Amino acid sequence: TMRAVKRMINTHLEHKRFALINSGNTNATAGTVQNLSNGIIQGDDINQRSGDQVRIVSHKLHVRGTAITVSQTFRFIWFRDNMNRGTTPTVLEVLNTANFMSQYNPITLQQKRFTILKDVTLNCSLTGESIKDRIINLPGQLVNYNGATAVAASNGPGAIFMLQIGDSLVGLWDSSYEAVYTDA
Amino acid sequence: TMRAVKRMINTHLEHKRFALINSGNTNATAGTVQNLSNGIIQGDDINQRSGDQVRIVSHKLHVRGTAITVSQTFRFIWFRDNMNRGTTPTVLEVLNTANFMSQYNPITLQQKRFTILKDVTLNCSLTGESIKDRIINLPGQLVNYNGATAVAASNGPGAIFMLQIGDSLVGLWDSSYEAVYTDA
Amino acid sequence: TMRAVKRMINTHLEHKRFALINSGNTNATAGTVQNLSNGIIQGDDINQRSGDQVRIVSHKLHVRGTAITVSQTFRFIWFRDNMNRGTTPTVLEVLNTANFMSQYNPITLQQKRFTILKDVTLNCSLTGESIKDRIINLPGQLVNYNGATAVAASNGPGAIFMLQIGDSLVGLWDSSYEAVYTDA
Amino acid sequence: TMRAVKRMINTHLEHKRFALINSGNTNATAGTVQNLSNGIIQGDDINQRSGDQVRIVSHKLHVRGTAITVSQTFRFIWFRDNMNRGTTPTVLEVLNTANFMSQYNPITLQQKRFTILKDVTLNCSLTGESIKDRIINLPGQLVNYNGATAVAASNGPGAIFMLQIGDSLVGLWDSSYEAVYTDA
Amino acid sequence: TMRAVKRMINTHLEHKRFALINSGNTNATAGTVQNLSNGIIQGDDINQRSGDQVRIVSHKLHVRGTAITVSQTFRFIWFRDNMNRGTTPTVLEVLNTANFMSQYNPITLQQKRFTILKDVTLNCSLTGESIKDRIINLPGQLVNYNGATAVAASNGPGAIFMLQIGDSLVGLWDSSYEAVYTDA
Amino acid sequence: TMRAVKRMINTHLEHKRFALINSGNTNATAGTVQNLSNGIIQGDDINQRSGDQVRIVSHKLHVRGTAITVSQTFRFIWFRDNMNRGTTPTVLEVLNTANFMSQYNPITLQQKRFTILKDVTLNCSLTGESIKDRIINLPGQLVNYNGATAVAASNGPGAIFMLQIGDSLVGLWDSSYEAVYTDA
Amino acid sequence: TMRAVKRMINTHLEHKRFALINSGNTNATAGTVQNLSNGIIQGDDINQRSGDQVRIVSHKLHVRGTAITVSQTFRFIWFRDNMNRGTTPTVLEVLNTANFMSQYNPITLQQKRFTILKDVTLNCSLTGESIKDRIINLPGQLVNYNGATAVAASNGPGAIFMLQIGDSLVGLWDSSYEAVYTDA
Amino acid sequence: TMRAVKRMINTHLEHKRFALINSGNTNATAGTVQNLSNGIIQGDDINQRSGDQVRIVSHKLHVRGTAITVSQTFRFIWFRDNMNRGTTPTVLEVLNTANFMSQYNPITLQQKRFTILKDVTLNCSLTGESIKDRIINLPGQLVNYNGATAVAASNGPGAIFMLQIGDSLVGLWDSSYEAVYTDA
Amino acid sequence: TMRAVKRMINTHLEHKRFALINSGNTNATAGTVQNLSNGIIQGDDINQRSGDQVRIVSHKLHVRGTAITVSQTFRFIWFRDNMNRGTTPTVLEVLNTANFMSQYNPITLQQKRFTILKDVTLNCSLTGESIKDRIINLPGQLVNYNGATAVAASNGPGAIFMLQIGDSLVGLWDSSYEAVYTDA
Amino acid sequence: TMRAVKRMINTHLEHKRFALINSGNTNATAGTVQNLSNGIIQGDDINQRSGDQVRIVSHKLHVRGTAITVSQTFRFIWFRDNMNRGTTPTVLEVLNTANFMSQYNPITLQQKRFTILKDVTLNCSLTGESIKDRIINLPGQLVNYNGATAVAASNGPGAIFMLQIGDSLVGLWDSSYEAVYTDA
RNA sequence: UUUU
RNA sequence: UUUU
RNA sequence: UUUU
RNA sequence: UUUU
RNA sequence: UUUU
RNA sequence: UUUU
RNA sequence: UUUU
RNA sequence: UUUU
RNA sequence: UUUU
RNA sequence: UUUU
Repeated sequence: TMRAVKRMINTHLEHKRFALINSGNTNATAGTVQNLSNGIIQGDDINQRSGDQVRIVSHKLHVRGTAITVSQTFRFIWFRDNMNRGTTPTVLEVLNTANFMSQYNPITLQQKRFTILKDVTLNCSLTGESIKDRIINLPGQLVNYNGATAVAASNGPGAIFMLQIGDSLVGLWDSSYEAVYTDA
Repeated sequence: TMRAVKRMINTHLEHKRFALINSGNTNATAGTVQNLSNGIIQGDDINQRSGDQVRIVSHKLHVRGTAITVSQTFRFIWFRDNMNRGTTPTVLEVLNTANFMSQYNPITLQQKRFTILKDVTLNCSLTGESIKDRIINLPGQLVNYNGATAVAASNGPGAIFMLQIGDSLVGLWDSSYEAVYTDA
Repeated sequence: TMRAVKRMINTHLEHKRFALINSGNTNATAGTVQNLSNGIIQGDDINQRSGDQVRIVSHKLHVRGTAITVSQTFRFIWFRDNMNRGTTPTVLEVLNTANFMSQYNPITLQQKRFTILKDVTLNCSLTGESIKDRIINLPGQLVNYNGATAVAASNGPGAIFMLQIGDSLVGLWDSSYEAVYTDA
Repeated sequence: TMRAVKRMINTHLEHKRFALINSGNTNATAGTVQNLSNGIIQGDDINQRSGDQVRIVSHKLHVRGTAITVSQTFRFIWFRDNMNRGTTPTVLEVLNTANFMSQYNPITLQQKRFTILKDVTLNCSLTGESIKDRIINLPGQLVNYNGATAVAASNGPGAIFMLQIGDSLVGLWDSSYEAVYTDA
Repeated sequence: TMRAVKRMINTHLEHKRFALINSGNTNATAGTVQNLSNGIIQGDDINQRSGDQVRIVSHKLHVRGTAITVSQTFRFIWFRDNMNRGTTPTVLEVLNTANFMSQYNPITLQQKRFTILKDVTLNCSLTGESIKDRIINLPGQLVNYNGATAVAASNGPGAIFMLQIGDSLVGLWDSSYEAVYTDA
Repeated sequence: TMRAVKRMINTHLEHKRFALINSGNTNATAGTVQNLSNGIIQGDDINQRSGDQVRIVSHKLHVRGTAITVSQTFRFIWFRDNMNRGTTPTVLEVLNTANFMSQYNPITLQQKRFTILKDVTLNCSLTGESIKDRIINLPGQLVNYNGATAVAASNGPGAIFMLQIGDSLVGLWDSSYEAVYTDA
Repeated sequence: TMRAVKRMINTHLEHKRFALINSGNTNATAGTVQNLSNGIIQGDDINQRSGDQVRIVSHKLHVRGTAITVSQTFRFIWFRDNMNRGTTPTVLEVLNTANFMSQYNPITLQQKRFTILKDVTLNCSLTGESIKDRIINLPGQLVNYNGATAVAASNGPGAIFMLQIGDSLVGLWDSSYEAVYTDA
Repeated sequence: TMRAVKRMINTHLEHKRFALINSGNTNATAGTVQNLSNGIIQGDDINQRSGDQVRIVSHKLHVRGTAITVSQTFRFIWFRDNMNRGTTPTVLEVLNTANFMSQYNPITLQQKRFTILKDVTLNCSLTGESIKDRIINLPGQLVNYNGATAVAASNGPGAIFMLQIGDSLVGLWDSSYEAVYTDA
Repeated sequence: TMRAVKRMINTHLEHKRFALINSGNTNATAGTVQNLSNGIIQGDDINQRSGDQVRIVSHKLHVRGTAITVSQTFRFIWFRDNMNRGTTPTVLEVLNTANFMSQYNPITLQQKRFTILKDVTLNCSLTGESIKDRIINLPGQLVNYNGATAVAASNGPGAIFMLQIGDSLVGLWDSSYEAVYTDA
Repeated sequence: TMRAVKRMINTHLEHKRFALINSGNTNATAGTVQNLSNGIIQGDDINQRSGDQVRIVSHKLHVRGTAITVSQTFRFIWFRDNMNRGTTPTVLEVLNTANFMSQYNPITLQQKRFTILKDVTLNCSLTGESIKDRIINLPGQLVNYNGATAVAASNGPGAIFMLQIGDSLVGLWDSSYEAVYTDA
């Protein structure tokens, strides 16, 4: 009667929820890495956690880019850091070179330091569609923490991040994120 | 091997417990609505909760009425507000009219805004049995909250209440309540 | 051929018996805890014991309340102290608050320090039935002792008690108890 | 499909962990009792707890003795107090007499007030092996608490302790303990 | 074809009948024991017997209490004396102490000297129900006699009695009894 | 696997033993009744008892008669008093008339007040065999007591006795008795 | 359903317990014999007995030796005297010669007068491990007594003893013993 | 025909081998972490590797401690860093506190940052065995690297290390290590 | 029904027993051979024999060594001489060379002149454990004799011996032996 | 009927035997390699061989170390040279470096030039056990020779050796060896 | 078959 | 069924 | 099914 | 039967 | 089939 | 087999 | 299989 | 059939 | 049936 | 199939 137990088990666990929004950021040619799961801190509220582990049932990422001054490209890489030891990964840890066209870092991907959840490229044209967006929903996994508060040192194995990189410094991008998780 | 899993699952979950007492209240001809599950606030103690959900395994209500000056009637309606959005329901939401003999509000019951758990009427006579009481134990259900503290705004879908209404303002009634719940 | 062995085994064991009576006690608003199984002391008579263990086959409690001066309530809680280390439990160990309407202590009940055998409330009215009584018979369990004589220090795991609490200090209550036990 | 459910259930529960160390204590001829599980207090961190119950999946005790001045014996008794009501057990509750060679208290063991997890005796010789140690790992059980903080009054049914007793007051002993537990 | 024979056998045996009434007796604090089956004496009439044995097919007891001067309690214990040697049992043979709240005599009940058929307690209140009654019908058993006439010396193994005891000497009680028996 | 359990149960129960001797008694024409099981009193020794019940596994009676002055007859009736209420039965309770040739009392035997274990008559001749004896061994049954010491009032249901009666007052008889019993 | 009955039978029997300690004894070249089960005397306490038989469920012996002045050997022979008639066995009854290296007495072992439970030899060196100890736990058997008190004359078939013998008179040895037994 | 393929596959792969020795190190009270697999660098020799991955078939660790000046303890923890990002782990990452008696770091073990292969404690006594050693052989797993040379930055997921910590700074310890691995 | 006959046969045969002790012997660098079974001579006692054959059911050897002046080694070789013709074997018959480190004589072992039962080496250190011992129990075989008395000429096929050899002449060794045999 | 043939075949082949002893050698920090099977030369005696092949059925090695001046370590590596071409292997052929803590030579072990039979390390302490020994017995294999006499040039594929290496030059070690072989 |  |  |  |  |  |  |  |  |  |  397997799989039916999975259903019953989850009906006894509270599905806590955490929402985040990050608007009006500039496109970055050298790229940046944004925290997504870090915001769930130790506490008793619906968007907090008990202990240093949570299990994401599902999470959703919404990304948006707006071209300014020149038509440009925005790339967003949603990823899981399977081996985080209390840091916010650098762009070069994920990409071979710090360029929006770069392929993944051969070494970190070989050893599975990261798992790419979604890699999205939005081309925003000032002579066409200057505003573009994408929403992605995916089932989640375990998230471990190394601390209680919303600081880099608290990120742990399973931490969720988003790398943004593009070919201009003038355009603006927005993002929002939601995680539904159990905390038993 | 179903139903056996239900047993095992619960053996791994702490059955927290919350107790409440509300003594020496006056009988109300227009009625009043008392909070029962609201008292379980966010915290780490045995009678508190993590997050905004708990699952009542069982709960018990004890009601008592004492006639004073004149023989009178005390009515106690134990109910669940399946759709609470952060309030303490009014008497008229539950009863068609604000009278101890009234039937339920046709509209709120049709839409199942409330689920009546037990409706008890105690007739206390100053020429007979002037003191009467009733204890009721029932299995519970999920309780959702809209906030962390013991205020009306924190009541949510599944909140438990008790409406008291009678035909005099002089008699005194007492009540106590216990909820055994899991908080995983 | 199980269950048939249970029958045969008991036919070879003497079913000793102990009787107790406790009349004319005042109702207590703060409550009191009375000893029931403590009276079976080490000795060779029919109502005594060899060693520090006996197995209650069945026991019976008779409680009675009589209103005096004012109509009042008498509550009697028959219980087993599963973890007694040589004491007579306090009222607050059993009840959340020292009030006749109180629910059980959340902590001691969660950990199963006590097992409630029967909780009886008698409302005695001087304008109605001023005298009320209740007799309850139940199968018993193992009783461990921590000493040889009838003192608090001899109570042990499985000791049987009765808590009495009410809303007046003037009424009078009576009780009697019988335990049928094996002592092999 | 039993036993497989046990596996799945635990994969959804955070296995919190608590570590403790107690170094440089003097050997005691009258003995002492040390707290082991008491240190897990109410809170939101990885080594804390929600409510008054936790379930130890596994725990480990490390004991060490060093002879000083004279060759001597160190005894360590790892035990569970199945009936703790908010205390640190005394040596005489566990041992018949307060001597390192004593057998267990007949009464408390008969009634199963305690469950002995491991009884270790280390003989440290100043003409041989003056330093000895032992590490023991065992599966755990439920632990109930009677309070929120790290004080004796918070110990409850299932509390874990270690009794140390020897034949000298001069030697030094060290100990450390780890508990892996679920807190759902 | 068993059980069918039981039916046929009884159709060939006369079911004799004996009726008795005992009205206007005072409540007794020290108690009294009344004869019920003793009245069936040797003779040829419908309510008499041949020899020293009869077999009660069924018998019925009706008890009634009326409070006088003060609200009071009436207790009636219907019992069979399995070992009567020509006497009317004393109150202390049946009850541990001569008090209406007393439990049964441990020794006589252990050895099964008596079999309790019904134990009834009626609380009569001068501020409520001052008159109460109870009728009980039960299948009977063999009754042996030690003599021919209606005197104590004629009671024998199986004799039926009723013990009455209360908390006042002023109230009045009434009783009546009927026995349907075969006399083959 | 029945009957095998009977064997195992008894291997766990101590088979206590009691021995008695009664020598040099005169033959009695009116008869006398001697106590046999009464001598087992409350205590902790091998020939004593805990409580008011024992179960005789087996018992043995040895009787002897010696004619003196004239050839004469000695009768010994070994019996169980199934309904003893604290007495030593009289000769007339057992025998129709107080004569060594008498048949049993019709009334007491009809109601099974007594169970005859063995009825022995020894004719001792001064011109032949002047000395005669008989030893009888039989399985036993439950023995109930009404007190702790070796007095008549302690005899209870199941008590064992021996009636002696003859046709002369001059001859001498001796007897001895042994009871093997469990006392669980 | 055998073996299951053994389990059930024992659940109805009190497992009494007796503890003993014997510290600071000198090593003996001619040997000595110590009593272990003799200390359980007739009485009503948890470490006493009813009658002259008990059944040891399990027993444990703890022996310890400490070299003094010279490195030396301590031998401890735990044994059961299957035929004790009220004595403390002599060393020569157990050993062929009174020497710590001796083999068992050929005659007493051939006839099974004794059953060796454990034979332990501890070599304590003043240039190495000067302190050594051994704890042994074993299931027990029936123990018969010849008297009520703790004197040699009370030892009987099944009595438990410990013989100590070594190669010096200066070293010191300690021992402790526990017996868990039924006494039905 | 599974498992047989595993055999055949390995017969086609060269089992390269790497040996290391680290002698004459001082005991460390704050502890140190030594590299074991780091020494396998990129190259074409038998003890080198192609690429950034190797699969250890088996590896062996030999540890040794020698007491100097004072009797002391040496602890060696052989472990795998499952998430290494180019570092030599610190003592505090593995142990809760920097003490030889400390339990593991609760956080890093919860998230499985490390896998303990073997935890060995050697007590070296200057009055007994001053020199002690232990050799351990275990099957291995995948080893990922982050660089080509023997520097900390080259350690990667699966890197093998050994933590040494003790209670003195004077004693000396030695170690050696061998890894047999495939490099296909 | 084989093997069951072996059991029955032996129950009809007396298991005679012989004990021996040999204390305070000096360690021998050239070695010595001691007689073990030779001591069983023709006679009628429990430790003697009828005829020239006995069958050892079981035998036990206890050896002990004590270092004196210098730390040294004691070797004890328990063996059976399968072909003895009336002698005490020489050391060179058993060992290739007369040295405590020597392997067995190639020729005598090839032809199975001897069967080695146990070869024990005890290293006794004056800076550690200066006293060591070993007890060995083994099933036996047939023993043939060539004479009636305890002299070398009486040893025959199957004779049991013990060779002792060491690296010093100063240490002292002790031994004892027991043989349980049938003599039908 | 396989495996049974192996038994029969060997019963027709002489099991020749060779014994060797090598006493009083100094511990070597650079190590040495000793010959074990080389001593079996061409000839007709029981410890010699016909031709250049023998098959070792079983062989045994006995090693011993004695600390002198300083506590020290002795390592003994019993091995088979599967590819010997007429030499006594060097220490560096077997060990990576000439140190007693060294792991095996990666190259020679990879190619299976040697097969390690047993690797033993003995730590001899002048403050504890200064003398230690180990005896190892193992089944053997084919042994090929390259010559007729006991010189290095005669060693061939399968030759047996023992490498000794330690951390001092002062201690003394002894060894002995036996080989049982067929020579058909 | 089960039950005080 | 097997075992001292 | 068996076990303290 | 399976699924959020 | 069972039951007063 | 099912149940707090 | 049954029995003190 | 399984295993370094 | 298997084993030195 | 079972297991941390």
